Amino acid sequence: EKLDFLGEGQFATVYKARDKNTNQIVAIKKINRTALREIKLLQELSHPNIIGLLDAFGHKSNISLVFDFMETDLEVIIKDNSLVLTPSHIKAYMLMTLQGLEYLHQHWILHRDLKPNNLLLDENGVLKLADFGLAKSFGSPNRAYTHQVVTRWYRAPELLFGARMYGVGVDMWAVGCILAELLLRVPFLPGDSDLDQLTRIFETLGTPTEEQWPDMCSLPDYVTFKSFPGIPLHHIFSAAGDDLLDLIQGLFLFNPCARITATQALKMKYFSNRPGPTPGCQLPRPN
Ligand SMILES: Nc1ncnc2c1ncn2[C@@H]1O[C@H](COP(=O)(O)OP(=O)(O)OP(=O)(O)O)[C@@H](O)[C@H]1O
Repeated sequence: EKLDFLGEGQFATVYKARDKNTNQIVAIKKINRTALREIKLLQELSHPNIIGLLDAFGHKSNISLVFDFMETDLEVIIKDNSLVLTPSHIKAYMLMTLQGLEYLHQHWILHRDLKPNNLLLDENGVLKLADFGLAKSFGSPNRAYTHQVVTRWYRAPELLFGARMYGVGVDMWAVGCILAELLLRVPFLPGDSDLDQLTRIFETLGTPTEEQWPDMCSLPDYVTFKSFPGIPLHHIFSAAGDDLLDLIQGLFLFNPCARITATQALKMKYFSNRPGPTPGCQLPRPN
């Protein structure tokens, strides 16, 4: 049962609803084997910080995916919302994202499409991860009708240099970008193009030596960069403490293996150190 239009999305119209009898309030997403597999998986998954797929239904010409409804996403919190202000809140979000991600990884799944608007928050400030992209998005491809800027601003360098093999590091990089967005309140690396995006990565983070990233060059789309010295994280992130700086550190290591994993991240001082995560209805909502 329809109840409201919520927004257009890269690859879906999204509609608030109390689903046929289903009294839970719900968001339906409107748009071939692999896609069916992805649907039944996200479905089979079960984790406090992973979005709930509740049904899919549809006859070839349309698919509709049913997720429990979320107040907002982490973008609207970052975004313009100067009402909202984030300290040590930031710890909570990361705590969740990583746990959410740790689970995903443990379950041999890369969320391949993290960005602030796929880290959703429910009424009670539980952060859940959005559908791992393809689970709609590119899975079943016909694009919506939408405006709104598009966002490759979280691609790891390995994907921008067109690695046709990737892993956890892909997600961990995006998390790094999110953690940045949070602290910076602007997009950390807002590139116009993959190439521009690689520029902003390198002039911010430094150009990686072969010592830092090995195998960096034989990357399919690799093309040579001025050798930028990069800005010391503490100069990018004044707000940041050393413990957090150390997590930003690991998430942005260039070499996808050196790059921190969601578990390893989680075990870092940041998440045990003293300004603990804000309990999360203490976690601020936008209007
Ligand atoms: N589970 C949900 N609960 C509440 N609102 C949602 C939910 N999922 C999507 N939305 C809303 O849908 C709109 C666009 O979201 P969506 O996640 O579909 O964008 P996208 O990830 O770019 O595109 P898509 O997921 O369709 O490829 C936003 O207004 C957002 O508030």
